Amino acid sequence: ADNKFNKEQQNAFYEILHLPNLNEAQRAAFIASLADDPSQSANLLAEAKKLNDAQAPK
Repeated sequence: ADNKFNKEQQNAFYEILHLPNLNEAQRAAFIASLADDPSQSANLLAEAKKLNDAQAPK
C-alpha cells in the first residue's frame, strides 16, 4: 500500500557493514534487527554509527 523505503534498506545494510570500528557482535545484531524490521534501518544506522564512533581510535 504505502511505499516508504526501497534502496535505502540496502544502503543502510551497506553502511552498517562499512562501519570499520563496529564490533562484529554488534554488526551481527544490527543486521539481525534490520532483517527483522527494515523500518529500523535509520535507527540501527544511528546506533551503529554511534558505537562505531565510540569504538573509533580516538
